[PDB]
Amino acid sequence: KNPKSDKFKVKRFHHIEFWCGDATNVARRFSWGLGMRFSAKSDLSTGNMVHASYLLTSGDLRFLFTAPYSPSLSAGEIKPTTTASIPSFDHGSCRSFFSSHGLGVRAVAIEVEDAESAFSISVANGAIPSSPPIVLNEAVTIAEVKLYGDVVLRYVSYKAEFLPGFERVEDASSFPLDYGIRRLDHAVGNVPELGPALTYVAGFTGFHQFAEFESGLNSAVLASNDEMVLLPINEPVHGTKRKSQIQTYLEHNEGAGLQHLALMSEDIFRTLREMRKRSSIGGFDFMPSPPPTYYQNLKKRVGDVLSDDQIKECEELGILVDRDDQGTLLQIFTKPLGDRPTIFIEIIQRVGCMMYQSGGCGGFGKGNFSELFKSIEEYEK
Amino acid sequence: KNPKSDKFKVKRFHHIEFWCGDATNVARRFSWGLGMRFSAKSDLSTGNMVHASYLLTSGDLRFLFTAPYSPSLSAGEIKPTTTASIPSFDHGSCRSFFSSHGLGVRAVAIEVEDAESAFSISVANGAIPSSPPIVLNEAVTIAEVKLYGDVVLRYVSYKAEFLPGFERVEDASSFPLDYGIRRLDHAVGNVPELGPALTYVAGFTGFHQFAEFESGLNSAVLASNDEMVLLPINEPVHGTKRKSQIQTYLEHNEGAGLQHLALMSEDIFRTLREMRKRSSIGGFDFMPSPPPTYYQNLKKRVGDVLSDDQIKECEELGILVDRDDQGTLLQIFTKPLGDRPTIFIEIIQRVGCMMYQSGGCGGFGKGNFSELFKSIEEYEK
Ligand SMILES: CCCSc1nnc2c(C(=O)Nc3nnnn3C)ccc(C(F)(F)F)n12
Ligand SMILES: CCCSc1nnc2c(C(=O)Nc3nnnn3C)ccc(C(F)(F)F)n12
Ligand SMILES: [Co+2]
Ligand SMILES: [Co+2]
Repeated sequence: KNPKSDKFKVKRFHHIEFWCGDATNVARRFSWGLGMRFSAKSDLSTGNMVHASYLLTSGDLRFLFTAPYSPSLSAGEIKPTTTASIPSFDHGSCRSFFSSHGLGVRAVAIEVEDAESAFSISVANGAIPSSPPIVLNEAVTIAEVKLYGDVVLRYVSYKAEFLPGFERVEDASSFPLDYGIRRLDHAVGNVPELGPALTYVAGFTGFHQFAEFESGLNSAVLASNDEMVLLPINEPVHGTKRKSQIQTYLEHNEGAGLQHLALMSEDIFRTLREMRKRSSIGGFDFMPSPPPTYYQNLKKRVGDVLSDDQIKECEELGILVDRDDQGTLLQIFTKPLGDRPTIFIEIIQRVGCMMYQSGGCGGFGKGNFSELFKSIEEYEK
Repeated sequence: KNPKSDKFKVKRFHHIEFWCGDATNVARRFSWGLGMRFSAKSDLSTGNMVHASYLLTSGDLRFLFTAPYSPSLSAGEIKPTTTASIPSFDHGSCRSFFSSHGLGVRAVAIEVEDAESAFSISVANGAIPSSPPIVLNEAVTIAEVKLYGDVVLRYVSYKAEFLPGFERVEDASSFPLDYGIRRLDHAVGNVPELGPALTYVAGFTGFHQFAEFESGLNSAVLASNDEMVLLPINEPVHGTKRKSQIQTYLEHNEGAGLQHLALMSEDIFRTLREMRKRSSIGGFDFMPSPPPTYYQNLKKRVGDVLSDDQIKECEELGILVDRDDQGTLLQIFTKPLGDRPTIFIEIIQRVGCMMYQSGGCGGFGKGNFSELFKSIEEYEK
């Protein structure tokens, strides 16, 4: 069921912006850990006296890392005379965000046909405005509305190099890392109450519910017309034996926010080999692998899609596998990206649904919860 | 001239503590960039509900990275019932420090015979108290006094594993990196006025002035009895043609603070090869190399100490060389460690003065300022 009810034309995920206290160290760590190239900058060396922003790219994936300078550097400016390249930036908002939440995503940015129209229609349909539409160098238009917590949905549209005022970084510093990651597949929020969050976001976007197929989790996925923009949201289920990890998130994050980013790889094996080689030398750690029972139970479930060698290759890398009625999903989860048990990354590869590949092919791994319970108890034997 | 006037017994530099917004990403970046092993932790997994602290070690060098959790996690605690492993930590102080200064050094920590005595004698001699002496698990005593800006001099003494409450990190995560760095040689402050800063610090420590031999810099070095604890301080010289980099520091740092950390390497060539290999893949960048004239002028100055091959090896790595009347100094400087043009690192190796090697052998490279001016103009030809 796809009513295709988008209230304005949405294209693809454009970028994800992290608000940091020091953009340099987070960007360099992520670049090495994920194999993403330094591709653009806006900072003191480009005349930005307001914020330091560094863009990493891998395929179509764009990660932006931004931190405030001392307000004193820009004390003489006013909004008409700002040197910030992202006009929505606010020193106080940024410092308040990072002291409240620590390292996390401030903006989920989607590209649209007309950012001013998208903002207007959104606000007309219940969206809480965050930053009004602003036209940068007559070329790009940016506007922001509240999504959940202190996370914003950022609309970007081009009349026709990331943003104006960003410079291409010198080749020297730019080193061509690549572990196979290619695009953002979905971005997931954690909220206290799923109902009101869904009503709000579906209300101002027109995104529809993506149909799916005791873990402390209720969730639903909002999707654009071609289901390439996927925004799942989770709520906790209280009273369970093991404490809901959504509830732990809300407590350590000081409320709602972005929980995980799913990054599509063109070869999840190459990606997981390359990231795991770097786990203990500055990269990212992965959640503990499932017990070998899990992989001894995979033949009965996906033996038609993956060979005995590829299923073996799953076991060494700790990859999980799930399956829709339309496709198959390979997935694995990092440990939290920073100090707090809040944001983490998911690496995924989807197989099936070739018409190009349709969005959400194979689902989001909801069955891997139940299979992860049956794994453990069956192994305990 | 060494009066040996220490007002209490000082041993060696013990550790340097960075105050961060996310300790994880800074620690992982530094570990890869400098070849330092993850060696101890105090965080949620060890019962610390207050701050996340991660210790990197290379030889005797200890770098500690600390960031606050949400105050909500520890809202029920009081100082007698704290789960912080560093009792001086304060959420508000830490957030205020990082929003004011960005990433930087909060504590220069020296080991002493008796931290309570050192604190008492210091305060009796004009030191501004920061955190009174506290005995941790009847084993270690920590106390802090103001050094300059928001940097503290931290006294640590042991009756007899970093600090109580810190756990040894699992071997898995611990990967034995090592690029040859071995100990902290000196830690340098930038202040608006050198005179009052020196009078203050020499006043409460008894440290003496270490004798030395148009760059916008006046400086002096305070030293302990055996001159193994070296604390240089700089002030700007205004009115010069090129703006004093000390003044730029003060402006971007919002006042006085730690400018650079000099790390002694047992083989500066191995270190600089290994760090430079990683500059564009998550490590540290170095200041631009001097022009080849500089190395064409080295034979006439240090040809008695370094071979033609080692002087050639200087040129490829960009190493600078200076010389006292007692020894020779090899040195090089990183670009700033984070977003702001504030803190950076110096890598050094000293040759000469073997009695063990006496402190400050070869000086601090003050002549490399003048030789760096003569380099450029002579090259311009
Ligand atoms: C970090 C350890 C917690 S385990 C975890 N956390 N998330 C997930 C997802 C997921 O991606 N769900 C999802 N994506 N978009 N919408 N929704 C609901 C699938 C499977 C698992 C599994 F199998 F590991 F339990 N997850
Ligand atoms: C980052 C680029 C600025 S150039 C710079 N910045 N610092 C230094 C030092 C130093 O270490 N001085 C020092 N150490 N302890 N006390 N003092 C005074 C020596 C030589 C140079 C040189 F040659 F590059 F100009 N430096
Ligand atoms: Co997911
Ligand atoms: Co120095």
